[PDB]
Amino acid sequence: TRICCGCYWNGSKDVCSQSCC
Repeated sequence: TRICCGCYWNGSKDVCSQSCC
């Protein structure tokens, strides 16, 4: 869901964001 910063594959698509920043 919130896998750190960068881009991760959350289920349906690559979700890039700033989780751990």
